This record gives sequence, structure tokens and C-alpha cells, in this order.
Amino acid sequence: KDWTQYVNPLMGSQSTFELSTGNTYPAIARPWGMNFWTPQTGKMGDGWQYTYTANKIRGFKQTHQPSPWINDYGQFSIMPIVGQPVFDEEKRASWFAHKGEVATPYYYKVYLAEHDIVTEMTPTERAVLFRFTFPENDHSYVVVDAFDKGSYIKIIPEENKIIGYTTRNSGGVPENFKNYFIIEFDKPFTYKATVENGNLQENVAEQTTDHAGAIIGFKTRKGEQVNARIASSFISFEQAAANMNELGKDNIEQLAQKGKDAWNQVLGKIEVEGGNLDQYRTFYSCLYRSLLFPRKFYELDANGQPIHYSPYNGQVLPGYMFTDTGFWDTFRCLFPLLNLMYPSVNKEMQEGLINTYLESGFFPEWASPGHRGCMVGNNSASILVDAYMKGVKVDDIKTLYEGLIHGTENVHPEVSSTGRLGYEYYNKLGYVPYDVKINENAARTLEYAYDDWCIYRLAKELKRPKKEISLFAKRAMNYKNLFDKESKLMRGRNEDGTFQSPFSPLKWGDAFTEGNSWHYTWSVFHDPQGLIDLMGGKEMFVTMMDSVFAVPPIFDDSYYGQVIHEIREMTVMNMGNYAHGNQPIQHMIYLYDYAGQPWKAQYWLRQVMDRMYTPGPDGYCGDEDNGQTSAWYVFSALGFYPVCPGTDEYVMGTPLFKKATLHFENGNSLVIDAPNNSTENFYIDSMSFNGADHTKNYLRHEDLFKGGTIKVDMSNRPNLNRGTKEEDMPYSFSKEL
Ligand SMILES: CO[C@H]1O[C@H](CO)[C@@H](O)[C@H](O)[C@@H]1S[C@H]1O[C@H](CO)[C@@H](O)[C@H](O)[C@@H]1O
Repeated sequence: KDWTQYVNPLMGSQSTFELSTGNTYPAIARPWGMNFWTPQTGKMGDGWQYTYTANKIRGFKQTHQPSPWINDYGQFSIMPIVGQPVFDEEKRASWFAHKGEVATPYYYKVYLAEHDIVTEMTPTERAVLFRFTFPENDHSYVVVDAFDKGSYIKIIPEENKIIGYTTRNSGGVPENFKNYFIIEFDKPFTYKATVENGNLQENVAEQTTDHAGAIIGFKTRKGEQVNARIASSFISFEQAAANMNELGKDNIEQLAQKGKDAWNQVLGKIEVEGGNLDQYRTFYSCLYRSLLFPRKFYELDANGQPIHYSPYNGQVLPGYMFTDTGFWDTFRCLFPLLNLMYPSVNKEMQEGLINTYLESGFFPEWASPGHRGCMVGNNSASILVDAYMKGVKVDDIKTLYEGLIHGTENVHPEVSSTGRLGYEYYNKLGYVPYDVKINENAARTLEYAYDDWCIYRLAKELKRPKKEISLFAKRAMNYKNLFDKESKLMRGRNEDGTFQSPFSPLKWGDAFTEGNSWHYTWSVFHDPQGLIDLMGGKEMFVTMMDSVFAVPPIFDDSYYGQVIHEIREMTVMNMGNYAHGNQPIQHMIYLYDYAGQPWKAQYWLRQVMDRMYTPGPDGYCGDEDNGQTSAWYVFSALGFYPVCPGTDEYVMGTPLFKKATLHFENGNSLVIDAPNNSTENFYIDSMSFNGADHTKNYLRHEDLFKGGTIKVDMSNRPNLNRGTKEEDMPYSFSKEL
């Protein structure tokens, strides 16, 4: 059975600075691959390295880039050409068309119209095989570009080989950072030249300069194929050479089949039926996007043991390491998806985080490849605790716990999003103030409270001393400190204790991150009942929620000085202020379940699934964010969502397919049957779980892991009685206390 046929790596490529439809590039790679490969249409340095509307390809590039904002590192490219040997990135570029392009996760092909050359590529985890099909020509070449900001290249003719290293990065690297690469051709060089600051030097073997490059060449007959075996390493040339062996002796067809098998192995863990082709394509493209980041950042030594270059301290050390993810995005449902369907993989990732802490002094928040300043919160605590509570346990729980405590009272001296910016005010006053020069203060406060609840959960589980447990139980309630009774919204609060004025609910940024108060007010994952109480009860709560959808999308952008794409994305979708591409609001619709109106969530979730995701190049409604926006769809299409990682609960939505089957790593399977599902029947009239009536608005992780059958009776009218009782409600902290 093949699922790769539904994956579109182009989904999200039709994006611009002004309006994101995903901001993705076609990642031709193995799952979680250390090195990704992509056609490059953008100029060197530009975060928009591949765009759907672009006319020309200027290289095939090794990339590690998680997003256009964060940008890239460990990057170099290769380009076949004919005619004059040219290195210039504009001069070597070739028109192409998407009808002359085939992109799959395991295999990429394109016809380059200006050189009359076909390029195919098939990667493994750290290596890749290229096959160039040349026209008849006395002057055919391959350009190797090591990129600028300091690089190295050397041609070795007696091995049909080029080696080099690239260093161009976007920050977050140690001073000795280098990516070492090796390229082996199956055809002898009849022409050879290295390049130095734009200058072509024939028969000069080596360059160590700002922007190194090489061009090798030969005569070709019509349709003649030249294969190039490539691998790189963050450790050394010798390790790069060892990484090369992932290719074995395979040709393009054999490596493509191995990558296809590898993708079907992970995609096939979730089988959906009874939908249309749009839905299959959206679902598996999203699942594909959910299995890329964080990437592996470790390599295998001669004994088959994991070692890694440390992007934190620049040493080479034993053990796992992963990178290129921002937890501010991915704590929400991406990592939870790993804990449900790919726990053995997240196990390696958690071990990697322990090593991050040991190597750097801090758990990461945004890492790429080392600590990077972007976004807010201490949501690493959610990642670590959710894994642990779900049976994904690192060996070194002492270091895990100490690292968490450390993160609650330090901030990284160079990277203000690593650790807790404002921890002194927060620990003392119960919030980060609005007038002490700490931007996004309300967003930090809300996420810290949830983060502190996660720590509370683990402290309690570990039976820490009662006063530790009590400290975090108290801090978990810190969200109350920003609640403004008058507006029923979260509000920036001055150091003296007065709420800030004038208060502007529609103002983006400033007190909040990537949105306004209407977006952030719902960020109380661990205590929705507490928020409902704050608002004066479930009826007023629902009224506030309903108004999010019903109001105009007016906004105040003074904080940014322009209509940033996130604001524009909200305005065009016609869902009031519900900006689905904004991460803070992505769990919000599920909160209708905690107020006793799950039918409202059923309505709105199907609206989002039907309207905010399409399978084309412009497929997302905003940034894909390293699996978060994709895993949202994967979960939601199945019919449930981890509103609160750190609990064992998935809050019920409404399934998209007639049947979904989950194959867990433990050998059990869960079948979700919704035979009467359709475009019109999106309400849950009733539900059963292994024969037992199920009226609760949540499923438990442990129950799912035992496997069996859920039966969902779909209907075109809401059931106003189902899931309204107190015993039907998912977890809230104030109910436990
Ligand atoms: C610097 O760009 C960031 O901020 C500007 C606003 O100042 C945003 O408009 C832009 O989208 C990004 S935030 C963007 O990128 C982050 C890193 O990839 C990601 O974590 C976040 O969710 C968002 O997608």
C-alpha cells in the first residue's frame, strides 16, 4: 500500500513575505533527515529559497532551514550546465516549469530548459545521489557552490572527486562551525577549475576564501548520464566519507524505492478511508510535514553508535542530538503527535534535549542549530513533561528535573527567549509587567503559568517535597493575575498593579505575541474551568467565544509599523478574529467542550478543516511552523486534539473520514468508524468505545494504547444533550486542587 502518492511537497510553496500560504520549500529527505535537499529558485541568502511562482532554478541545495524567518545553515549547492562554464548564480540559472517537475519526499526530478538537462535526486538521512542526463555537447559542466561568508573547496581529479566545507549560517552556532561535504562523480574531469570571489581559476586545485566554488566538466553524448554521490557531516571529512556509505552502491531507482519504503513506513501508521482525493492529499501532506522537524543532528560512528557535533559548545560528543524547532510552535500538538504515534522517535529527541542542557546550561526553546532568539515562553517544560507522563522517559531524570528548575530562575545572557526573560518580576509579583521594558509580557505570563503547571505535574509524580509541589501549584494560577473582569479578557498589567491604559483588545503584539488579546486570552490549557469561572460561568464563556467568530477583523498594528502577514492572513479568511494560522488560538475551538457545547466545536472545527487547508501550492492559511499547523489537521481530522499536553487527554472534536485506523508502536491498533460521515454530517450524535457508550468529551492516552474500536454516529443536526454533564468535561486544574 502506498501513501506517498498523496504527499505534495509543493504544498505551501506559493508564499510571499506579505501573505504566507505555509512558507515551505520542497523538502526531499528521509523522515527527520539530518540533511534536506531542495531545488533552489531563490538567490543565496534569501529565506524564500523555493517559491512556486519562480521561473528559474539556480541550484540543488543542501538545506537545514526551518523557516524563512530563521533562515539557513550548513548550506551548499550543485548545478549542471552546458556551454560556457559560469559560476554566477544568475548566469547559471535555468527556466523550468512545474509540468516538467516531479516532486516526492523521496525523489525529485526536473527538466532544466535552458541547458536541456534533466536532474534527478534521491536522498538518504545524510547523503544523496544525483543523476544528470546531459545533451550532446563538447562542453558540459557541473557547478559546485560552497556559499559565502568563508568556505573551502578542493578538486581531486584522481578520485573524480570534489570536497569542501561551507560555513554560512544565520547565528546560533559555535565559532568552529563547519559542514564538511564530499562529492564523487562516475565520470572523469576533462575540465576543472576552482572559483575565488567570482574568479574562475582553471587547474587551481584548492581555495580557502570568502566564497569558494568549483566547476568540473567533460564531453557528453546525447542522453548521457553522470551520477554524483554526495554526503556531508558536521563532524569531519572522515565522518562525511562514512555518511556516504548510506548510499551503498545503489542507483537512483533503488534509492528512490528505499526512501519510498521509509516514508510509507511512517505515513502508514495512520490509515484513512472514505474521503475524497483533496482530503487524502491534505492529510498525508500534513502528516509528511509533521515528520521532518526537529531534524536528526547526530551521526553514526564506526561501531554504529550515535555521536554529534554540538551546536552548543562545538565539541563532538556521544549521544543523540536534534534541532531546528521552536517549542512556542510545536509544544501544542506536534510533539504530542510524536508521543501518540512515534514515541520511540521522541525518545531519541528527549535524550537530545538532555544533551542540549548538559552542553549549553539550558533547555532550548528556539534552536537552529543552537540557541536562537525568537518567540516566547518556557514551553520546553511542556515538551519534557508531556513525554515523561506518556511513558517516554529519558534515563537521566535527575538532570531533567534540575534543568526544569534551572529554567524557572535564569535567562540566557545572549538569547532572551532561552530561559525565562522576566523571571524575577514573575516569581515576585505573579506576572511579567507591561511597563518594565519586557515586550510580549502578557503572552510570557500566560505560558509560564501553564509551564509551571507542567512542572507541578512532574514534581507531584516524582513526590518532590510538598513545598516544591506547592510553589508550582501556586504559580500555575498566575494566569488569573492578568484577567480583566471588566472586559473579560487578558490584559497587560503595570508593575504597580494597575492594568495598563488605554486598553486596546485588538492591538497586536506589544503585550502579546503574534496576535492580540482576543487571541491570547484562551491560553489557559491546564485550567479551562478556572477561566470559565473568571468569566462568570459557562454561558458568558460561550458568549465570549462566539464573539470571536462574529466580529469584524479590525486590528491595531502600531506595534509592528505595518500590516504583517499574520494580520493580513486573519483579515482575508472571513472568520472574524479567529486567526487559525496564529498558534496561540489553535486549541481554542476545543474549549467549547469544557463549557458543555461540543456541537459548537464540531461545527467550527469542520469549518476550519474544510476552508483553511487545501492540497495545492497555496495550501495553508499561514506559516506551517515545522509540523505544528500540519499536525493540527492530522489530529483534527482523526477527531481529537491534545489541548493540554502534560495530561493524558485528547479533547474530542469531529472526525473527517469514514474510517481511520491507528497502528501504535506497541503492536495494538485503534479503528475509528464513522460510516455516516459526509460533507453534511459533521455533528456527533453519539459515540461508543469498545461497545461502551462514550459521552465524555475526551479520550485517554492509556485507553487508546490498548486498541479496539470507536464508533461515531455522525449526523447533520447537533445533539444538544450529549456531553453536557460535569463528568463529561476534560481536565481542569482548579477542579483537581
Ligand atoms: C521576525 O519574523 C518573525 O516576526 C515577524 C514579526 O516581527 C513575523 O511577521 C514573522 O512571521 C516571524 S514569526 C514566524 O516565524 C517564527 C520562526 O520560524 C515562528 O516560530 C512563528 O510561529 C512564526 O511562524
